[PDB]
Amino acid sequence: VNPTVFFDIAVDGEPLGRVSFELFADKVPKTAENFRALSTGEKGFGYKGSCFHRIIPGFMCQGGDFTRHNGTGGKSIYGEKFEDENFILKHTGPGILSMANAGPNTNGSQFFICTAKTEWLDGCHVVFGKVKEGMNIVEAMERFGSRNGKTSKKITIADCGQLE
Repeated sequence: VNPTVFFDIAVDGEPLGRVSFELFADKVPKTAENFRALSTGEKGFGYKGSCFHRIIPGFMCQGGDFTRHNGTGGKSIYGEKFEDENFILKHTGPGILSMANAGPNTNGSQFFICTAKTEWLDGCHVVFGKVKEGMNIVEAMERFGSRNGKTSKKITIADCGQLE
């Protein structure tokens, strides 16, 4: 089966609740493996204790910068950066999990959770999963964001792992 991973989300260290994701290993196995390993922390680094640095209500929650905590950072399990695997999967609606980047072939650890259909990103950002449970937790998170993306409180991944 495709893997399932979870984040436990906290607001300034208070439990908010659990989000679980399906990873589309069947269509983007390299990109799915990256996010799975960073979620388990089996390699000794990954998402745990990292923040959603950029949240824009009605757009997306951006996270996964566990090096520099501000959108300049993050690293893949394959080195700093890796290639765009394909653009088969599209930004079809709320719950879509897609890679943030800084142009072609600059995939790291940074990702976003769509709270809308973001079709203008189709072909620019590799889609690799979707929210399975806790879309209400993502909707709560999205209320701590602003038009520029600054969060009014610290939104953290207190825990994460694989359920598969």
